[PDB]
Amino acid sequence: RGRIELIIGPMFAGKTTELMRRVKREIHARRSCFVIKYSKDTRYDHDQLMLRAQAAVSQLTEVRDTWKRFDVLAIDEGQFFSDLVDFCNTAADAGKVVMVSALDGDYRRKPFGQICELVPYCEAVDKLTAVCMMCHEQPACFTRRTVNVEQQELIGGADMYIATCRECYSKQQ
Amino acid sequence: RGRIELIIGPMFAGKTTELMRRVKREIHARRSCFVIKYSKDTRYDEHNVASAQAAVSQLTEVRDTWKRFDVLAIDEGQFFSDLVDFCNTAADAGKVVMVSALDGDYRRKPFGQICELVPYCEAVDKLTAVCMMCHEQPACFTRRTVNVEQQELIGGADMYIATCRECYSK
Amino acid sequence: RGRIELIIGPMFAGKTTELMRRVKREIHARRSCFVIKYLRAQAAVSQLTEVRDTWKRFDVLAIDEGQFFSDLVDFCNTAADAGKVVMVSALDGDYRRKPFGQICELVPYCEAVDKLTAVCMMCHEQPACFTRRTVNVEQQELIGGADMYIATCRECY
Amino acid sequence: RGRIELIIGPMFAGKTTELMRRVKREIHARRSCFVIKYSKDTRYDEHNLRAQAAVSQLTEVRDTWKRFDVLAIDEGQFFSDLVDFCNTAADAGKVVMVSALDGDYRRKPFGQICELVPYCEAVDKLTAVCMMCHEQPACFTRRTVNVEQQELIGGADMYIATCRECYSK
Ligand SMILES: Cc1cn([C@H]2C[C@H](O)[C@@H](COP(=O)(O)OP(=O)(O)OP(=O)(O)O)O2)c(=O)[nH]c1=O
Ligand SMILES: Cc1cn([C@H]2C[C@H](O)[C@@H](COP(=O)(O)OP(=O)(O)OP(=O)(O)O)O2)c(=O)[nH]c1=O
Ligand SMILES: Cc1cn([C@H]2C[C@H](O)[C@@H](COP(=O)(O)OP(=O)(O)OP(=O)(O)O)O2)c(=O)[nH]c1=O
Ligand SMILES: [Mg+2]
Ligand SMILES: [Mg+2]
Ligand SMILES: [Zn+2]
Ligand SMILES: [Zn+2]
Ligand SMILES: [Zn+2]
Ligand SMILES: [Zn+2]
Repeated sequence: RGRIELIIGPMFAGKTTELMRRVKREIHARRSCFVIKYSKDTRYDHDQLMLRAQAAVSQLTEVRDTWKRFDVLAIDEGQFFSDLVDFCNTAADAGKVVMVSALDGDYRRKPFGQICELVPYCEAVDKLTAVCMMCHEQPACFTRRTVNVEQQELIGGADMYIATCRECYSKQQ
Repeated sequence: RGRIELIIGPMFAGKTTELMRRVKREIHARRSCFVIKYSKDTRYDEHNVASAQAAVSQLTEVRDTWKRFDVLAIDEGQFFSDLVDFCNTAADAGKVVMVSALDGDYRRKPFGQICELVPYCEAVDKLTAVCMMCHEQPACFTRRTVNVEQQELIGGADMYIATCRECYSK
Repeated sequence: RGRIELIIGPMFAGKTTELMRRVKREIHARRSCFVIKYLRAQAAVSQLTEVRDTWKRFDVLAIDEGQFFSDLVDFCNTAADAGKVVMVSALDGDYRRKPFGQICELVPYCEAVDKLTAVCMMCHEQPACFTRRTVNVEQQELIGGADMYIATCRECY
Repeated sequence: RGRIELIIGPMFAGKTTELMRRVKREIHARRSCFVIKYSKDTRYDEHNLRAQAAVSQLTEVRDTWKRFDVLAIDEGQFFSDLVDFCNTAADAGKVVMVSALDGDYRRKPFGQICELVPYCEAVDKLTAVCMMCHEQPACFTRRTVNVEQQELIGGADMYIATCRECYSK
């Protein structure tokens, strides 16, 4: 039946990649998927003859009942949706395969959005690791911010963030 | 090479088992381990070879003992209010910290500081039990069979059951 | 819902431990298990034919040290096809890294394969995926433990 | 820090996808990768450090791999010199990663893959979804055309991923 799967880890780990792997897997079995991304203007990646949908939204309420038609819900950048838990649950309880790719922690390692709160509801949690972009010789589980902004929500990539190991995360300069 | 590893899931999944598997693994490599378990009890530092097991209510009660050890294994981590800071301070010192815990309580709310610890972990494995209601599906939640509201209620099979999703609401 | 699950890795990785974890898991759900070594039953046997039809009564078959059983594949398959949860803990490779028994040959039939890692008992600071033999015996089958084998990483091997 | 990592499972499981996820990981850390694919009727190379070859036997890469941090070999099952090659490289300190079918359409060991397992520091088996019953994971590959040959290159028009029950139906 229905469930919630969570894909977490730092930036540069391939979480989104893994989310889509699972999506393509379901499509080959002719199961209908609805991919939900967050309103964050940044370049992405049609190739099947199945039922496949793709929304970009600020709050999951904005999808209304659209999801009911679908077998599989894939939510990327889940950390930015404030109604994540209730939404995934309501859907999973309806018998939907809900999959969520997210940062578990922000640049200061504080719980990012409702992600840590979602964990108790998940039938599976996979944490991916990046490679450390400072020492290049250890896996990376944290994300360090290279610009001087305090705000938690700051959309961006390699020019503003680096994936790091433990030692490296505290290295000052 | 220091780090935090987290082992979670519902009751009856073998988390503690897995914690100890990893402990024995380290011992075979002559690496020293300090196993920290939870309620109202002892300390030991014998079998102290050149060639430990504590039970406590708060991790402060271990003082600096851990500094001598290669590997820290903390079972039932959910009950320790100073978990995050403790595992971090240790991991940063270069210690292999491993934690077995319930990620969620009987109402599926975050249990203790476990969910808060996740961002600090280099690894997170969630184990699954078998559903003890329908016996034909894996189990990821813990249901409470007695009528107590309190979150902290220590106990086993007579007070809790591991369940799948459908069963959890039945 | 029948299947084969394989638990492999070198010595000192806790394979047997992991096999039993899964067993206890099933018992708590009141599912009947039959543990085969080389509600709960436990046999010790040289060839799996020696169990006859006993397994038919059971929900879950756990086979430890599977590498030593020459009839492993056909047995696990026949059972899994009957709807049994068959679980196998084994060394995938011997001390010279050659395929041990019918284990590598079983992989294509498995719904799951987990390889566990030990800690390297030479350098103490890297995971271990191979088993080195410390005594000078050539024979592949040599039963024993820490006095005759060590788990190692690549460099150390 | 050298090693061999194996990614196996049936068709339609995303093995190749997973191989490339790991590759992009390494690249972000400015680590040089050399992706080696299979091809029978044609051989090919391209460099500028990320490289991509297509070849019939891994000997055809000569010493090119020595310059690289990370070797990714897709469809490893078709290379008869796989074990010795991955080992030689891993022993040199290379991160060797291999995506492959562990078994063929009749579930017999495909190429040298099962023989490579004892040499691997990691083995992940991916699962597809069953394309017959659509409601169970899939760990085997069934062939839908009538060819006996083991080597038959192709996709969804010639193969389906299945669960256990379905594989015999
Ligand atoms: C589910 C739950 C457990 N508890 C208590 C009761 C148990 O003694 C303890 C859970 O510890 P566990 O170690 O999870 O118990 P277990 O042996 O069943 O699990 P495993 O085999 O995986 O180790 O916490 C609560 O206080 N509140 C709760 O909601
Ligand atoms: C390495 C090796 C072992 N053996 C035998 C000796 C052992 O008794 C047996 C391996 O048993 P294991 O149970 O693998 O050894 P272990 O108990 O140390 O590891 P774990 O707890 O992780 O299961 O196989 C061989 O015959 N040839 C070999 O090359
Ligand atoms: C099953 C099977 C495949 N093949 C060939 C056909 C395919 O081209 C190739 C399978 O490799 P894959 O890369 O595994 O096919 P895929 O891309 O569908 O799967 P994934 O997404 O997991 O990478 O091997 C055979 O020659 N014989 C066989 O029995
Ligand atoms: Mg326990
Ligand atoms: Mg492919
Ligand atoms: Zn680093
Ligand atoms: Zn159930
Ligand atoms: Zn070593
Ligand atoms: Zn099927």
